[PDB]
Amino acid sequence: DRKAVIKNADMSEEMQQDAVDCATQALEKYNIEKDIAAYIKKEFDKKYNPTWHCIVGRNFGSYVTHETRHFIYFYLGQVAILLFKSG
Amino acid sequence: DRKAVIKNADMSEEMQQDAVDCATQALEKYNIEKDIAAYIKKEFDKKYNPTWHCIVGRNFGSYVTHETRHFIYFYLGQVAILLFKSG
Repeated sequence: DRKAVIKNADMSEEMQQDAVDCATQALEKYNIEKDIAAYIKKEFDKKYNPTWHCIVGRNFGSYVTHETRHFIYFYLGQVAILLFKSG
Repeated sequence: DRKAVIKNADMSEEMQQDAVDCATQALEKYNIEKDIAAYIKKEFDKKYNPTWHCIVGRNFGSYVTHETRHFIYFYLGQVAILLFKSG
């Protein structure tokens, strides 16, 4: 099982833990990046209200405008996950 | 120079061309993914109003909620670019 490394976050500690949990569940269920991303996005829309956006990959870079306290960029093993609400 | 392949788009033809042009300029200037993404995002905020978000990589997958007519996912060579406004 996979090592969580949080790279950048503007998010409550409890929500960061839910993000890691959600992504862990997603990787258990799915192997294709877009399917992993959709699972996480949908779960966060449910738990923490719409509207979330999720990117899953390895090496991608990003520049997004996020809502205060609704942003995380982290790795689970070698898989990078960006999850945020837009500002 | 790089071959443009548009994978998915919900965007005017003129705006798609500007996206390809912007990304071409970005790749001429910068080598690091997050810097490429920031250039494109900033140019689209200027030309087509805030608020855009941009991901640059190779193999990433995504699931985002986009504003009608403000979404493109395309490749320039092997570089994948996602550019959208949130719905």
